[PDB]
Amino acid sequence: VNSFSGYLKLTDNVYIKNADIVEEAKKVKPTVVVNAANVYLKHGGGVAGALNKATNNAMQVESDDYIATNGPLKVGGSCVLSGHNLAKHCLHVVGPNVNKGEDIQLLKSAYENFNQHEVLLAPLLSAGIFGADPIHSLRVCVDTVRTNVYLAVFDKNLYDKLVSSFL
Ligand SMILES: NC(=O)Nc1ccc(C(=O)N[C@@H]2c3cccc(O)c3C[C@@H]2C(=O)O)cc1
Repeated sequence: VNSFSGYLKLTDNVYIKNADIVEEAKKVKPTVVVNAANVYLKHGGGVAGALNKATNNAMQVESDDYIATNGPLKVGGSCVLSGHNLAKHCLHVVGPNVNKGEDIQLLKSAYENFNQHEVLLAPLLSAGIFGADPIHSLRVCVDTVRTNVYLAVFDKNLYDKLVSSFL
């Protein structure tokens, strides 16, 4: 039994809710919140900008030190950093950005990172300003992630489209 409330169950392990992932992180304080990161961990906009702003820029400060030590992530890769005031940990996951021409097949590799964590609060990878089709992202998520994932979809209209079109 966990504390996520008001989710619709899609499969054995994937749940979805029309919610602001920032507000959901602040209320649940999950072990893991997933960030929709880029390889430089520059949290300027979209989910990443919203999460970083909610940490008063502490996420960005920590991220800049991480990059200075380790260099950029790979598209499809991830790193675990602090969750600050939002979660125990933040899993920064880099989905391909279609608006940069990155290979959409890397989306499955990106979701595989979720399997290293028993339970996660997460957005749909490569959705929003990353330019992929959220319905495709949801399909890859369900077909790749085996651990328990609570997806927060900010847009109500998209949310109902995702629910109404789900197989
Ligand atoms: N307090 C805050 O600013 N919160 C906050 C700000 C921005 C985002 C975001 O960019 N969402 C994205 C989006 C939008 C419209 C269609 C989408 O397919 C997506 C994917 C993303 C998602 O819904 O996961 C999420 C939360």
